Amino acid sequence: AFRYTRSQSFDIFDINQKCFVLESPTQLVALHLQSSQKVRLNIALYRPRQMPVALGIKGYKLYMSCVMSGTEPTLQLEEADVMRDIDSVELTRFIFYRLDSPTEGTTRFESAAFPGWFICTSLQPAQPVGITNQPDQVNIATYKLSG
Repeated sequence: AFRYTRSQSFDIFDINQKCFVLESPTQLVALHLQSSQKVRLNIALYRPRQMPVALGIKGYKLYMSCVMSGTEPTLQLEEADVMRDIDSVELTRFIFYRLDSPTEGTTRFESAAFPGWFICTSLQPAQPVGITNQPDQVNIATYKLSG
């Protein structure tokens, strides 16, 4: 279903200017800086065999994925090597559609495994990054990326 093309590194902030920080090897949180380091994203751009992407945490050998946990969709970080082919339902956990609103320069990320579910941060600082089916509704699911 998807075939790797290339990766590009981006800075990322949510629209309330929180950045991502890798709090622990399995925990990404969003906070306001100034202290510690912001995460950059290594965005792997794919082609169906829409902007399907994988979101790598630059320098830490981790990729974001969406999986069922219990009975709830859950965003988590997994150790994964760069993936050339995403050719199963299972592997689709790593794919997100990058949805750019070009004129405003903002971006949302929608899970391919869990359509309708969007990468989101809390309105409060120092919470985990998660996913929601109510994007931008008592959460922030809109970001600004810069190369």
